[PDB]
Amino acid sequence: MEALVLVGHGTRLPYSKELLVKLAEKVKERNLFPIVEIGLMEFSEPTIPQAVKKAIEQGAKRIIVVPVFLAHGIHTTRDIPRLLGLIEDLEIPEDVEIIYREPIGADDRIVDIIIDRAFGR
Amino acid sequence: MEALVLVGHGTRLPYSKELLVKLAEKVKERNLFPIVEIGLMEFSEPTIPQAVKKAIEQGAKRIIVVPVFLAHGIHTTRDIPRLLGLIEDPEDVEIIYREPIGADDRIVDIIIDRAFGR
Ligand code: NI
Ligand code: NI
Repeated sequence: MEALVLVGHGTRLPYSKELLVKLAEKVKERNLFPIVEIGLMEFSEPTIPQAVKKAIEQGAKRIIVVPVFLAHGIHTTRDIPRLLGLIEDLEIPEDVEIIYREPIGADDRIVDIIIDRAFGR
Repeated sequence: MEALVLVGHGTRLPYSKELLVKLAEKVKERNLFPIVEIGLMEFSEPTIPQAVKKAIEQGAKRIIVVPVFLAHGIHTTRDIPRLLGLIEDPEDVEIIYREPIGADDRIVDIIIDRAFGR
């Protein structure tokens, strides 16, 4: 009844999509949501509309959209909210609700990661 | 003698630089490096060359550059390595260019928090 949709920037190089695919695989391993999907804003498929439509098709009535972005920017304030129909400019049903979440940000766990990377781990 | 340089994409909006500033401040609180600096690839100052120069001027001989990017892309494979002189097109100082964030189990943890509004 609820879906997690991870959305990323998307690049000409495949690394951005590969990242979202691995993250989605890890989320699915946690057994938290019946439905998990990825969408890329640009350059790659699935697109964000395709991901949300796929979640709706599988029976989700609550669509939790998480922007896999480090910081806010024009894509998280404008482009993605527009694709989701949350701001003026994908048909979302009446009984479906989009829950648009916050990006990663300066999380203490990002600091942990950065220190590992700094030491080659 | 060693510096941590965090580099980010940089945006017209201030949020990208503000992120890097907050991360560097948190790193400095860990008391791991003598010298900590940020640089933005585009749109903002400090630029990446400016960040590395400040680290060198403060006495660093080992400059660890960490790309605060989620995934590899043209900026981490070409643009930033070029700005760092690691590819075609510094002193007895050594640049150590590290890997981006990637699909870390801790990113999964963060994402789950964000999914639930935490
Ligand atoms: Ni962009
Ligand atoms: Ni770019």
